[PDB]
Amino acid sequence: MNTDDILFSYGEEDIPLKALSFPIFETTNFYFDSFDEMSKALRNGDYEFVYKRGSNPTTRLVEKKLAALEECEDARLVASGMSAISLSILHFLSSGDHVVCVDEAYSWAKKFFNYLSKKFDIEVSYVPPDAERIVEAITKKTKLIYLESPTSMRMKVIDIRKVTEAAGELKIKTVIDNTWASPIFQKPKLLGVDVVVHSATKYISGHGDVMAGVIAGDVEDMKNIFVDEYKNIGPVLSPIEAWLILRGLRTLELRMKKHYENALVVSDFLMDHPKVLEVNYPMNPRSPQYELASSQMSGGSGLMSFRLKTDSAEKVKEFVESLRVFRMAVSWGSHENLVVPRVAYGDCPKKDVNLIRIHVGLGDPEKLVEDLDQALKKIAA
Amino acid sequence: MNTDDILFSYGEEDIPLKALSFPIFETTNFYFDSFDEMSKALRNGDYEFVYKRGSNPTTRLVEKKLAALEECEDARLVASGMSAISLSILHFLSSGDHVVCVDEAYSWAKKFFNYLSKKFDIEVSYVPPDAERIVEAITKKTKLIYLESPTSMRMKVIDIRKVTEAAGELKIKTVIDNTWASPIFQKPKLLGVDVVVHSATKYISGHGDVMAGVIAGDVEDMKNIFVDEYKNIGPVLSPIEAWLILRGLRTLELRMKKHYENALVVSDFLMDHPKVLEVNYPMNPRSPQYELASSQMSGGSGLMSFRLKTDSAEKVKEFVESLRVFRMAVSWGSHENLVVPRVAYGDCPKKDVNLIRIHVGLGDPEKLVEDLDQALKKIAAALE
Amino acid sequence: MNTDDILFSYGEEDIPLKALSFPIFETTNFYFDSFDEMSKALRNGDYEFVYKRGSNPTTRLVEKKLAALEECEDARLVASGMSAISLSILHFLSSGDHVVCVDEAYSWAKKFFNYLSKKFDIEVSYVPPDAERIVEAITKKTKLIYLESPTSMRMKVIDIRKVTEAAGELKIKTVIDNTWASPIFQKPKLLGVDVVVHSATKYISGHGDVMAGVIAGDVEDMKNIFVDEYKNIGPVLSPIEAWLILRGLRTLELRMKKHYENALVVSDFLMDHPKVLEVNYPMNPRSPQYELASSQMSGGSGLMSFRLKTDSAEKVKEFVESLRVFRMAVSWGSHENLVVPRVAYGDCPKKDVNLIRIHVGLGDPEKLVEDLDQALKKIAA
Amino acid sequence: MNTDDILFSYGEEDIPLKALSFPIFETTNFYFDSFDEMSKALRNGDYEFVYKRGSNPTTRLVEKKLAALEECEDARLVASGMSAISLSILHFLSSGDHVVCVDEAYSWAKKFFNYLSKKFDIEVSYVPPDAERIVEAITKKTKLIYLESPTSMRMKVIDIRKVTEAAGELKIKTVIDNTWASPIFQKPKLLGVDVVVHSATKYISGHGDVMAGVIAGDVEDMKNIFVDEYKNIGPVLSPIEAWLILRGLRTLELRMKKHYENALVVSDFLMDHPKVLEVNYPMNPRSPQYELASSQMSGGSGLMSFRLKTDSAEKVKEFVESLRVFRMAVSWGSHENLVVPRVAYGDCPKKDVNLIRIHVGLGDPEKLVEDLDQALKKIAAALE
Repeated sequence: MNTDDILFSYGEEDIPLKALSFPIFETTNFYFDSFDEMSKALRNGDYEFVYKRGSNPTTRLVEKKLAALEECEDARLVASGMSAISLSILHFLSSGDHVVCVDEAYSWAKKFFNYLSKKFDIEVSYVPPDAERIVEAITKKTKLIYLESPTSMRMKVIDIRKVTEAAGELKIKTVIDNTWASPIFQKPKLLGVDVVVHSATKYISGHGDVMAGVIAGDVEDMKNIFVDEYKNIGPVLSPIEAWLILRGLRTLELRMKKHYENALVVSDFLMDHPKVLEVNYPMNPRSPQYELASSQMSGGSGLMSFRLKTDSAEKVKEFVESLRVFRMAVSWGSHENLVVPRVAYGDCPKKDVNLIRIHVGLGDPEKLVEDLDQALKKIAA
Repeated sequence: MNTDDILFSYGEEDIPLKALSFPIFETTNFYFDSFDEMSKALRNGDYEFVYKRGSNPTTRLVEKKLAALEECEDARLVASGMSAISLSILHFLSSGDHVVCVDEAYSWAKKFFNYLSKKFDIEVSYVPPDAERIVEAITKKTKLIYLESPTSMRMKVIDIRKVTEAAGELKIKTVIDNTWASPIFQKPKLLGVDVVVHSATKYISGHGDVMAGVIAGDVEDMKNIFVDEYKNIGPVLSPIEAWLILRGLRTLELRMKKHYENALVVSDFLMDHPKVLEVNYPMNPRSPQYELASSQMSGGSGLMSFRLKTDSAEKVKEFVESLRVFRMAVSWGSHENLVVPRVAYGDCPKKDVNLIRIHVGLGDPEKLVEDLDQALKKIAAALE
Repeated sequence: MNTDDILFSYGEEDIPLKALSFPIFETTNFYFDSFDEMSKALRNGDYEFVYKRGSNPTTRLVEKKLAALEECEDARLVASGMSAISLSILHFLSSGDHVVCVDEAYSWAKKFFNYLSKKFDIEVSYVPPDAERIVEAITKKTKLIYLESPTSMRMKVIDIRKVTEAAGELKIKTVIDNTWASPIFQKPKLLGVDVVVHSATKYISGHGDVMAGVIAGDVEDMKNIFVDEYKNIGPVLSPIEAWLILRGLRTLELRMKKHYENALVVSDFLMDHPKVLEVNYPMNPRSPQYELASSQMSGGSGLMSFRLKTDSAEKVKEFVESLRVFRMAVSWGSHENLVVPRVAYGDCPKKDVNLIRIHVGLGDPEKLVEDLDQALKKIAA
Repeated sequence: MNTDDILFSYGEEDIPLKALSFPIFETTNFYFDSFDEMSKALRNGDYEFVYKRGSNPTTRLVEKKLAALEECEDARLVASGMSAISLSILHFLSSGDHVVCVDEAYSWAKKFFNYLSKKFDIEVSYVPPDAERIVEAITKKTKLIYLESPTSMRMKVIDIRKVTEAAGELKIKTVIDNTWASPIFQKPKLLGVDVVVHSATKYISGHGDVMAGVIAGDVEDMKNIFVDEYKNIGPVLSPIEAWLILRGLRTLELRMKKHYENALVVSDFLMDHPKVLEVNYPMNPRSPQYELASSQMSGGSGLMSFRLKTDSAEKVKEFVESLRVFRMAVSWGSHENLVVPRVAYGDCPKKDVNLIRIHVGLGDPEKLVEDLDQALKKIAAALE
């Protein structure tokens, strides 16, 4: 299906009372006119409709769109990206199982793996974002391989097909976090991944307000994630926030295109600047990763990082505090132009003392280039 | 603890821009003017403020009010009752542990325990809602006792102090689901429970719209639930819904008192009706459970159940389809007058074919009496 | 109909998709499956549904309830109490017309009358809240009599039936602002008033968040107010706020009863306190107005005023700033316990330098009594 | 004026609690710590903050952004476009005054003028959207000229500078409805208009949900509109909706550029189609109006109209009912692709039986081309 059909019409043929904006079904429950119908609702896995820890008319419309965008059979919205990640992981794991996890996965994904390994008999091997290392860490007990591409902070790309070929051969399940690219620029289901997750907090909502996660994949997986993890743990998204996602989704293609255009300008400037050591933005044609990246992605988002020429946390501090346009904050995926130096985090690797992450928003990239330029001028050569 | 102070003023002395309604902080993030402040935010457990999977100004006000109502040191709002239950359970259990769970706990609580039991090395003993049976099922590996009082569907009360006395002697943690009473009518922290959970979906929001859970307890437990389970699994409540809980809270005492008044009228009617076998409403003074109940609770809510004199599902269907005021729906805790016969559920015990749960709302209880009365007229007398 | 049927079930038999909470129809527009239907929508006065400056499914449910509560045939929700007042006034007036307006009407109602009289050929006589003075001010050109009872600030009651008898005889239209009592405690349509208005900002919403107004009356009046004033001026209420009113309405009877109970306690204390000259709360049995008030009202709300023994704005300031529970703010009608001394206003009459208005909320009235007591002790005898 | 600075940063330097999304101040009121401050609030025109029929922190941020986009000194958000129009009109008119109103103004604007004319001593001259006809209708009692460019339904452009040159010489005030272009593509303040109004219902919100109006202009006018009309008539916008306008504003430039690109494709197709008589889209370079239009506008929106070669309402019905992508609905300004034939309206001029208005949204314009194309195939060729 076309992106535009998905964003602007799919699922919207028949709306209650012929409203054109889908109504917000901010209800816990739904009444029944008959006992028989109520009994069906309380026996079947997914009756439409019975209860908010369950399907919701507003939320389902958005889920239907998101699934179609990821070319998955089904999707579910949940309260956060971490709900999507943690529930997906729980679905695929039991006592005695092993997981291979890329060691540049989002920090809280790794924290969750560590939490399960401390509390239960789950073994985790952390490996670099390198398909060969990933397949080398597979054991006879491996049930899950957890991917992210591009990775967190360092924006490294993995050869996904190489991993999923091996996984598929061995009946090992794969989960990928595709938040960085959005569905506009990468569709990992088509690269053979079983389940795709997003922090919809970032690009899918796009406005730095809603917190939400998406789990997408095949009917069998998603039916079981729904009736087991979702119903038992209950990370329900507010239908008001689902409606806000729908609203945000309308501009997703326009926004992603803008971020890509802007990120090319900013990454080009950073790559050529004498005070920047290196730039991590895999969809710039001059990137060392471009050939692999562009084999898997149709564009890149606004998120990138780069390294200063220093190992001094103090020089990094000088730099970031000198920025007048980029704002110091976490999160990303909106109009906001954001900066975070990795050295701010307690668990920052020593190697990444010099690593700065920026998010390029929806405005005039020359303003961002000038901000970076003036700040770079203020640190010593 | 003063209820009105908590509902109407606690935490509200200083509000951004001197607004009287607390603003809705519907933001993912918060900016920093200083690298040093940002570093503190990204190293410390709970910086105010940095990120939505984190503390939020709107949500934290409501949390502080809820903790104070429960006379607990701290509380967190989460996306549903099941989030409050599941995260609390996970906080207290690891591989090799045992749990005692009352077998009339809310269905999804039991489903979660069974999920854990199937997936990990967690063993669960299910016991009747009887303090003695609960304590008897303790083993040397028991790390959690999971309570609910009154219980789901049957509204059975448990001697909570008898359980917590035993648990505390053995360093076993307790969790209780206090949704039924609300914090107005029961405060199990004062009965020795470690962690109190609610489905704020029900009475605390009170308007059949928001879905939310509450976890409340001591500083140590709550700090760890926050930094471990909440940040890892992320069942974050929308600040918009937090604000709607705040709005609903303002009438919580008024609503709870009205439900209790109404429930007395309805339960009295059912108790005296020839075609009703029995009524499960433990805060009616004629209830067999009243002495124990009234030692732990200062009132009762609108939720009750009763049995018809029958073993026929079809007769229960006849009765429920005859009602014109009560509406067939799940959930409860609002103005809505709701009915669900337990036999509608696939996993209904055989014994509970005749069990009907009703929720008495905020209106004229005589309308509910008349509705029940006209429905009871249309079913046949039981065979003798 | 019973209050409880109105609050809890009227209009809620059939809700889209069987939700029990009425969905929020936050839509500008509605699609049509046929040209014929669209043509009807664009020809008829009130098609269900076509456009948000028009009927809305969410808003209409709340309007239906409000009308039934006021025992009026129809009602409309608008953006503020002043929208309800100003549109009602415009409906009844044209060039060359005269109005009698009670001179203790809400200040902005009087400002609006003054605005019309400056800009257009509208003459206004302001009179005390006294039915005899009101009927004495009627001229052959009088088209409207504007009432409020109890009045603003001074909480005076008018004999409404005496006014409406005379008005009805002369084909003069009446509008009353019934915000003070709420529909729970007074239903002026039953006392013969043509159109009833409320600031739903106050008790009807009840939570100090929504701003909204209600216009209620007969079909003929309301049909014309809708198609003329409402459509031309457009003070549309957000359906999100309508839904919040519906939510608030659920507790309206519980809240009004509580406010009345509390106000009796506080008014009794004020009446007996040696530093209070007089108390304006007409539904206290010891009030000089009680016989008339209780002939028209079934109870009283939380709003009252009282006078200190002083003509010093400074002593009033001392008093109000000494209160630690009552908060200095305008508005009223919620849980909030609020105080405003009339002398704070620029246009405060000299006579009212000593007049304090308080709103008694939903809590323990002894806390309010103790606050007043301690503050009263701190001013000189 | 820098568009991106306005959309993305202006006014957002300091936000309560350092939130990055501005909080929703859904409050009626604000408390005071001091009697003196409360007295200032209740005497002054515009205290920050005191009451919702008043300034609001959320709404004021959006207002300041909108004023800056229009290059006006101040702006106020109100409950609908018609509130912005009606209050602006009332501000400039009193008993005995005359107004010149373009006769292709939005229908409800004309209805309001007629309402005023019927009720009070206000006289109105309706004129074609032609600067010369407008200026010719000026009288010694004219106090207001009411403009809209492009006009409703027919998308006619007016030489605004010719009108404002005349008005300014005679101390006559001008109001213009700039909804069609949005502030991205036309800024009539720079063309000499006194007060600019929008239905933010349409492009400024841009998502077919919020209803809102904007009034923008100089300090003097806006201060008086605020303290007189706005506080007296009270068409207050919900802060929740203000926040949704803020959210919609972030993509305003992206959306407007896309509508323009799409509208060029669709208008080019219609212009070259044998069964279309004419196309009203003044920012297509082949439009007869393009030279005047492009002197005042930097782009065009998605709204256009065109005529079929027919005088038959039934043929227009045939065509519109044949469309499968465009949806029959009023309003415009979002992603929605909408159609309304003017003959659907009861008051449609006879000349406009063949006039069809379409709104081109944010998708693939070729889908719209194909839909129009397949519909045009199914109507008969015009008689010759």
